[PDB]
Amino acid sequence: ETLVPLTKRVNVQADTARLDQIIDGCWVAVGTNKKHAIQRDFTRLFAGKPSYRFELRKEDNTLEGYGKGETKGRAEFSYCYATSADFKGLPADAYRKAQITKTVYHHGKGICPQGVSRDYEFSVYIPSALDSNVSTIFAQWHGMPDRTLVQTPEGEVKKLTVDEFLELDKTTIFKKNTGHEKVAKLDKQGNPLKDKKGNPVYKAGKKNGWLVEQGGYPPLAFGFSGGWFYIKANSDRRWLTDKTDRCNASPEKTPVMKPVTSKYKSSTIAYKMPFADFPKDCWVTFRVHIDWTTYGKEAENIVKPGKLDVQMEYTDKKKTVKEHIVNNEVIQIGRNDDDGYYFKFGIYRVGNSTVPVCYNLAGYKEE
Amino acid sequence: AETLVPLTKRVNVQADTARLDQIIDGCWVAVGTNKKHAIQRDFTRLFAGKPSYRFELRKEDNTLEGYGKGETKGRAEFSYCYATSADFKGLPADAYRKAQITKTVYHHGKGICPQGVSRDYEFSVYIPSALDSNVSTIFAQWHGMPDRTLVQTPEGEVKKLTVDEFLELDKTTIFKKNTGHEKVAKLDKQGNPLKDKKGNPVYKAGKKNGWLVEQGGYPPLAFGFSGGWFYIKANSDRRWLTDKTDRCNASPEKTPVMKPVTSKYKSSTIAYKMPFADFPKDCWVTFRVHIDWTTYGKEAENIVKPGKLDVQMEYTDKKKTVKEHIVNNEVIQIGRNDDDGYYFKFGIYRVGNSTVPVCYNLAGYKEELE
Ligand SMILES: [Ca+2]
Ligand SMILES: [Ca+2]
Repeated sequence: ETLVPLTKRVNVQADTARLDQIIDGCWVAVGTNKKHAIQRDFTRLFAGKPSYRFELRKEDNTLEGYGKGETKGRAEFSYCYATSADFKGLPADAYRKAQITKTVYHHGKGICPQGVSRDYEFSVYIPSALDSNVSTIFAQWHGMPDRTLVQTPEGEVKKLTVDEFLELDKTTIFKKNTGHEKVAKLDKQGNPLKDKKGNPVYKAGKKNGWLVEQGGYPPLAFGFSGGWFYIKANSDRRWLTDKTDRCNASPEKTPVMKPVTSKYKSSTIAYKMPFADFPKDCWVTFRVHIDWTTYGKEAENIVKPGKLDVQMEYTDKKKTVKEHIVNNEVIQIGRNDDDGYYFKFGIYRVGNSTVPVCYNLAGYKEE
Repeated sequence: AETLVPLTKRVNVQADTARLDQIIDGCWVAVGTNKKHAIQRDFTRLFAGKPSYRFELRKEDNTLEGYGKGETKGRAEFSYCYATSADFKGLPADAYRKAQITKTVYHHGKGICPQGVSRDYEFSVYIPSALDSNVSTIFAQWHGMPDRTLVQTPEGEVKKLTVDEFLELDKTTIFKKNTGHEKVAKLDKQGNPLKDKKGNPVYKAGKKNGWLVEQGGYPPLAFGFSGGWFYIKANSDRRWLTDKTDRCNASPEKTPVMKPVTSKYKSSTIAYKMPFADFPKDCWVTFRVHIDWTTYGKEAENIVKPGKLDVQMEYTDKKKTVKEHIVNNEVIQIGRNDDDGYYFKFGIYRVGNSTVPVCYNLAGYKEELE
């Protein structure tokens, strides 16, 4: 068993991870559960231990993108998840409410709070086989939207109690951030569907004007796009993220350290290099220090800017290379939410791409 | 040769920066009635080689309204939490103004212990033999920090608004404490509009309009005297919007120690008590307090983790130093379900609709941010 499929998947926002779903005592897996998607790899060791091999084939996009008719793919590890143990000592009804609000992971480990600096390390192994036109994020620092923060059809942004949000959810169903009239699904004969428990299968009817906070660009992403390796930092100071504000820097086009800005957002390419110059068939180790932008919540102001530092190290052609590729740069990075940020690595295939992706990741540490 | 030096400068900590000339010993501002006798630097009652602070509320010195109908209360206190001009240096131009309207100025200042963060405190009190046994006063308290854009509509919806949305509301609603009223302009006795120093209308509360905003509530921790008892009292409120009508408050007199009086959302615990007559008089009593705050789930309104209270008491009587572990590391509910945390005050807060005179000294404050 040179490669061992790891097919267990956790909906980290809406479910606790079972102990049997946890990988190496510190990870859970998200995205498509194909056997090939994620495998423990004993043929590509790092620091004397198995690495994780991630693979998305052409047909492996399972998710919908923002664009019309666009798709995306995901096979990732999350360092943030909650377990049964995390709910001990909370009210009995806490887990159920957490499922509905999608706040389960709020109760788990691996969250860097708002405003708290943290250092991170991880290593990546890019096969020579990897296509230069891949469109994939291989490591990202993800935010945690405020789950009872809503916008009414009339345009008022407000945060509700959990109980009030549960009331709203009786007649509104949210698809991502977008509210729709809640209805029950019919079969192809026009007869109501019942689920495994005998309940109606709820479905999104017409859009009803409601919004809830959901999604948004990741504060920090390492990836490849358009024949470029890139590191991109995003900031969003708006209390309720506006998903229609598509402030996103292009690795291809946007010059290094020249932020693309809207009223509320900023998107900075902190570093880039041609794909051809990225070392292949060797472990590349990144050491990342992050000082998050701080925000004023309902005031929507940036209190203090952030900072990013990145060192890159690898051994290639009988030479060890160490490059200070992000040299302690003042940068806007984070999201205006209550909760902070969590680390993921693997494959997140974006930009409406089905170009195959396969590489390995290992050696993660945060402190 | 100084004896007593009046400190009459007062700061509206929630709605104003403290001027440099209002700051006492580089670390305090004063709140409450500004009578000369209310607060004085006292060179006749030294503590650790330094002047203490003498606080005094006479019978006529209640200047505040209590919750109860026709009830009054009094205040002369120091706050360790306040904002200064320096705190707003380099901020957006309109930041201070919005902070004044929302009553969030002190959010930008020093002396805040964040939600969930443990902290140690120390202070000393000197109770004269003259102090009447039926005083009703809090001499040290740990105060919370309400969410200032958290409102309730006339229809009963609890919601937190953006600052901009709250500013819009504030155009036509004026809040008196937590209670919203139609905003109107005040007239003189002839029925002619008053103009302020800059020629603007003087705003006034008209009829109640159904709106509420978060304000007030019991202090998370209070040291005081009531009904002939010295007491330490811990309060917890897990409701997202504090309900002021929920009068969950323990009395030292009859409530047994460490047995909370509870509502659905609140708890009030007498952590310790002793008869007034047994409290040492005419000497400095030093308290060392360690606090672990209860943590709360914000809009979920649950208690995440309980808190803890430890209190040591030390003084010298006629013959020996006495040290008593009066609150021995007690698991306890203590805090408030708000975004912001807690700040220290000491002095006189005369509660329970009392006008019994109060005079004592306080000194020797330290918080070790640990
Ligand atoms: Ca947000
Ligand atoms: Ca509150």
